Parts: sequence; structure tokens; C-alpha cells
Amino acid sequence: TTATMRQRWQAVMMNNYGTPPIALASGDGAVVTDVDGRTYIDLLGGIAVNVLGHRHPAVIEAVTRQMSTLGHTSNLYATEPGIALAEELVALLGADQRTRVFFCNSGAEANEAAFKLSRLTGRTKLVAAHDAFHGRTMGSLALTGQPAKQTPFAPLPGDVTHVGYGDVDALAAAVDDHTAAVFLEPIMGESGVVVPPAGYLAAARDITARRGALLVLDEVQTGMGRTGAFFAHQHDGITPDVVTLAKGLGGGLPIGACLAVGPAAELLTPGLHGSTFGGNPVCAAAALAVLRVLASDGLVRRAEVLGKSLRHGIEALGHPLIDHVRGRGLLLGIALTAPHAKDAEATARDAGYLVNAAAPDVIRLAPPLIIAEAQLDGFVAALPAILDRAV
Amino acid sequence: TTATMRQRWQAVMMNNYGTPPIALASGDGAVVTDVDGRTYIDLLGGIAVNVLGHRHPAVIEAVTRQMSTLGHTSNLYATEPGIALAEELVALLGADQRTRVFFCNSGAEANEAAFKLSRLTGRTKLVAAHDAFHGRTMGSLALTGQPAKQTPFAPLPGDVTHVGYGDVDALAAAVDDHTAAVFLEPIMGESGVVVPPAGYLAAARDITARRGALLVLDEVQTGMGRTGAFFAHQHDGITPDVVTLAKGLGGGLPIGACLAVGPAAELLTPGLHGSTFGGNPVCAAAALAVLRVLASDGLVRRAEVLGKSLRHGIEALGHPLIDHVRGRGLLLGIALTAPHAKDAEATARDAGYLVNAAAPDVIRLAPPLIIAEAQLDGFVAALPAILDRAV
Ligand SMILES: O=C(O)c1cc2ccccc2cc1O
Ligand SMILES: O=C(O)c1cc2ccccc2cc1O
Repeated sequence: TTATMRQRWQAVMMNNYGTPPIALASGDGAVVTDVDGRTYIDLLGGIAVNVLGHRHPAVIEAVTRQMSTLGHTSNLYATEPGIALAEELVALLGADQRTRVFFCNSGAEANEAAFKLSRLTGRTKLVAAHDAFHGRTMGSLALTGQPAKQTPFAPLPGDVTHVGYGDVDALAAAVDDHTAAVFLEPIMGESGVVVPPAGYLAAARDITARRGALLVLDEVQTGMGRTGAFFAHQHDGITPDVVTLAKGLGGGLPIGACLAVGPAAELLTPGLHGSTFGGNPVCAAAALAVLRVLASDGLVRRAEVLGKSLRHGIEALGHPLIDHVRGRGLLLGIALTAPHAKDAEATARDAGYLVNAAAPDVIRLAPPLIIAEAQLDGFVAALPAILDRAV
Repeated sequence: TTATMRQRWQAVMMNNYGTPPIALASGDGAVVTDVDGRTYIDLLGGIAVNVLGHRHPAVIEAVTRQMSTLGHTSNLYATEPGIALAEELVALLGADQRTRVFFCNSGAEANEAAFKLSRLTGRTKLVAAHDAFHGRTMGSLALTGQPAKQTPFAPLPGDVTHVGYGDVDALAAAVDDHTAAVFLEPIMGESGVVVPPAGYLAAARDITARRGALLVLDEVQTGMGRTGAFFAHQHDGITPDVVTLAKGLGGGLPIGACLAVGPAAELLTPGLHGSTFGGNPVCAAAALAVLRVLASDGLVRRAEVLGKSLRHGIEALGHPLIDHVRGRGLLLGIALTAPHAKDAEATARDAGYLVNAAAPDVIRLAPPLIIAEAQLDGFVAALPAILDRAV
């Protein structure tokens, strides 16, 4: 039962997450079932990870085949899946200069790799945005712009300056010839699906290039085609110096990547970085399968179409609790006129939908890219009652 | 072909590992096969990760079963495998106070969690050993005692003091009432399987206890039953405040853990730490299978028995290049009288064996716990010619 599972959790787990309110038993596609038999339509994807939902046959096949061929070896040895995955990610980025890949296990680790890259420029100053999220390890936590998550762990590694997200003048003023790198999410996810103004990413690219700073785009949450281009920054026609990926990269299997373009790709020399599990054949095979399905089923273009319709349906409700809808593709935020997002998360759960109160007044959606339009339509139809009950 | 695979590696991978000398295509048990069809007996286990070797049926079964049931959910939801794994790990530690578990993806992340735990004591000073290896992310790299690997990324998170490993009075002098934590490997793996003097870990436990500092034992490489006890520190009759695990924990699947005992288990409160993939059902299911097999097949005792026989066999060779063999169970270092370990790595490869030159004069072995006695016997018999060819 849910009570029994929660009691077991509380007896053994550290309390860094609190106690989960529901205990899940099974999942298939975009539908999960708790241990008491209740079903839920998953509009959150385990926080943007389950790009292909649960039990996707291509991921299952890839993992099973690879485990029956060759498992972990470490990077003392070259293995096919990681090399092929690196080739595919480089092709997807489409940079004009040579691009090189480092594999790791998580978004924090990918940003730690980028942090270490920035040190090799000879500069130690870094710029990120207030309310940005880049991970929880000591280096990535310094880049994260969330004082609540940071101050108990001070001092953090330096020297980071945080500026208002989307503020071109503030960014131009903070970046100078001592700035190693600027880290930006193309849409701030954890903060509440905060989309920057038109032209902001292009300004960031110009500012950084002019001052010799690396532009690092954290695509851990916005990548994997979620916004209707493989990398969200591709909507703005820029090429950053470094891109980080994780979350949906392995369709559920733990894997992250740091891609570096041009001179930044040559900064790491032998012995200067590594990760034991990085690039392992099983997780790389899963990620290769995810890329294959995204391509074969046209899921990147589909995410744009479904997200546009979803945004319009929510806006068409005219519900007084909804201030506006924001995001792109299948990363969407419902900004509320009053801080009832946590209550709306609960009432959505009662109605069988998994959503996220990303901020007191923002409901975040990040559904599997395989979600059916009917499931999105059903959520839109359920939303007025969900919101009425929240207040 | 090896040349084509290595050329593909060099075209796309960052150069932080150099270029691997061989490309592996398949593995089964303790035997791996390269792309040219050559077989090698794996005495390194992918750097102590493949505790059950490749294609172990219990791991394959657990992973395939869980993938066909429920994949990643995130820790917004309670799920069975992670809870059960935490329960099993707490039982194996056998501490007398309540122990709590945090899951992550890697050894670096496990030590980052411990690093952040130590911040919550109210102190910022940390002590580790010269030549210790604790990971490559910014926080874990500050603990790692390798200036050549740390200097390029300075400044690192503070305030860390390094002391000579095994030196009781040096540790006592460095630990004071401002020390948050001492980090120690029970045997220094990366440095060359450096075993501390008898009583040293117990002295570290006493020194930290008297000064109010946490004792953090990094069992990422020494754990998983490799030394003949589940945790290597259990040979010494102490209970640390924090234990970190990774590498072999998932039999190859990426997973790490931070266990904290007593008051240290309560430091992390809701929202203060997390990892998206941490505790996911698939990797936790693999780890549970590893624990089941270690117990059912008596592999922890087997590691002690085979380790003793292996050490005795190598020493019985009376080879002039071998100074001594050190370590415990199936973590062994062959310490040489001259710096030919790197050459011996290549000549061992020529003879069909994968070993590691951990230091210029130390060959490290960490074979799967399922390795055949005859596979070890063949290595010992081949070792004289391997060393003669190396010189
Ligand atoms: O994790 C590491 O730091 C690492 C470094 C290497 C350095 C040279 C070759 C292989 C390596 C494999 C690793 O996992
Ligand atoms: O990685 C995190 O920081 C994280 C924090 C949580 C905090 C509360 C509940 C669930 C959470 C899940 C996460 O992955």
C-alpha cells in the first residue's frame, strides 16, 4: 500500500526530498500506476526525463541487446555505442567547427565538466542567471542561482556573478575580459519555464564572443527535441561554445554529455578529467535508441505541434486563475494569478494527472514526447475543475 | 578493426583519456573480446566495477524485468527497488544507530553528497590524504589528493588540508575543533593499492570522534565485498559517520550511494540536495541483484580465499622485479622493484591479460569476484614472462 511504502521510505531514506506523496508500481507509455492501483497521466515525465515514456520497446531492445553483448568497460577501452552516440550528437548540434564529446552520468556532472573547461581558459570569473538551475554538486551549485539551495553549503567555488535572466544590459555589464564563461538555460526550467525575450540568446552569444568568454548552454532540460528543435538554442540560430545534456538523453538510463565546439573542444588534455561510468555501452545504447526513435517517428516536430495546440487550449479556457502560458513545444509553464500552484498540483493528482509546482505560482509540464494529443486534450478539459478546486 | 575504431574515437571524443589502445566488442564473465577477435582475461574489471563480470544472468534478469515494469520516475515518487536497496545496504553496514541513504550516479557524486553533509556540521575545514582519489567533480576533486590534477582547476572548494596517508600523528595534528570531516579510502586504490598501517582507520575514528569531526570512508573501490568483508572498513571494527559507494554497486549500471549514520543521517532536510536519476528503479534493481548474488554464491568469502591464494602465488614466483604484493581479497597491488608497471601493462595485454599500471611501480588488479581459479593460475604462471618482456 502507499502508506506501507511511504513508511519504508521514511525508515531508510535521507530526507533531502521529503517523503514522496505517491508510490509508483508500474508504467507504460505516459500512464503510471501507483501501488494502490490508481492510474495517472504523466505530464511531467519524471522531470523531463522520460522522453519516450515507460517500457518503450526500442529502449528495452537496445539495453537488453547491449547487456547481452558487452557491459561497462571504462574509458581505458574504446567501445562502439559511446563513439556512435558522440558522432550522432555532434551531427545533431551541426556546428561549423570540430566538436568533441565527454560523457558522464548526470546534468550536474555535465556542468562540472563545463566548469572545469572554463578553468582551462585561464579565467576564473563566471556568470549565470538568478533562479537558474545547473545542478547540485559543488561546482554546478555555484552556477545555480538559487540561494536557498546554496547558502547552507558556502563557501562554494568562485567566482560567480548572477544577473537577471533575459536582461541584455545586465549581462553585457557583467561579462568582461576576465569572464571564463556564461552559463544559461535557453528556458529556465526549475525556476518555472521562464522564456527569455526574443534576441537574448543571440545577444549572449555576441557578448561572450566579443569578450572572449565561453557561452555554455545548459540543455539538460530543454534538449532532446522537447521544444521542437533538437537543442532549444537552435531556434535562435546560434552556436554556443559548450552544450550540456542529461535528463532525457538516455530515455531514463543515467547519462549526460558535455559537447564543446572549436577551441573549447581541445581544452581537456589527457588525464585532466574523467568519470568511471562515462560513455558506458549500456547507457549509450539506450541514448542511441532514443535518438533513433526521435528521428524515425518525427517526435521533435511533433513536440512543436502538440505544444502549440496545448498552449492554445489552456489559453482558450479563459480561466481567471491563469495569467499566461509560456514555454515552447512540450516544456510548458502555466503562470497563475495567485500562488496556488502547489494546491493545483494536488488537485491535478486527484484528477489523475502528474504536474509540477515549479514555483508558488507556476505549474510546469514536461510530458513524454510520445504523449497522445487526446491525453493533452483531456488535461485541458480537466483543468478548469482542477484550478477551481485548488482555490 | 582497432585502427578504425580508434580513428573514430580520435575524431569525436574529447582527449581527457587519451586514445584507448584497444577497442572491446564483447564480454562474458571475466573474458572480453576486442574488435579483432582477441580475447583477454579481465583482471581489472573496468576498474573494479564489474564485480560479477559481463553478461551476469542475475543482473540481466533484474534489469530486463524492471525495464518491463517501471523505469525512471524521479524522487517525486517512491519506488520499490531503491527503497529495498537502501534497506539492504543499511543491513550490510550493520551500524547500531539509524542509517539513512542517498542515491546518486557515481563515486564523485557520492562524495559530493558527503562534502555537502560536512557543510551542515557548521564547519568548513576538511582533511584528506595525499594521493587519495575521491572523484573529479569540483568538490570531490578538492578532496582528491593529486595536485597535478587539481592545479589546472584552482580555485577548488575549500578548506582542505592533505596529510600523509597512514600517518597517525599527521592526521591528529591536522584535525581540530574546526574540522568538519576527514575523508579516507580504507585502501588507496588509484594511488597503487596503498594499505594503511594496522590501527590507522581506528585511530582516524578516535581522532575525529574526539574533535567532533565526521569520519567519511570512501568505499567506492574497496566495497562490494571485494576485500572479504562487504565494506573494507569492517575488517577494522569501526563505524564511520558516512560511507560512500559506487563502481561495483550496480554491477556495471551507473549508481552510487551515500550512507550516513546517527546524527549525520539527519543533516539533509527537504530541498537541500538531490540528483534527478538517483535511486531509479532500473539501476537499483541491478544493484539488488548484485547483492543477491554476492550472498547466494558466497562471493565475499571467495574473494578473501582467492585473494590470499593469488597473493601467495605471485610472491612464490620469487621474481626479482616483484618487491611485494599488497591489498586484500581481490583488490591487489603488485609493487615492483623498478618503474616498469606501464610496460608490464602492455606486455600483459600481449599475453592476454588486462591489468592496470596504477603507479610507475605498481600493477593493480581488481578482477571480477566470479573469476575462475584457473584464470588466476594462468596469470600467475604467465607473470614472469610478462615482467621479463616489460624490462
Ligand atoms: O575517471 C577517470 O579519472 C579516468 C581517467 C583515465 C585516464 C586515462 C585513461 C583512462 C581513464 C579512465 C578513467 O575513468
Ligand atoms: O534533483 C533535485 O534537486 C530534486 C529535488 C527534489 C525535491 C523534492 C522532491 C523531489 C525532488 C527531486 C529531485 O530530483
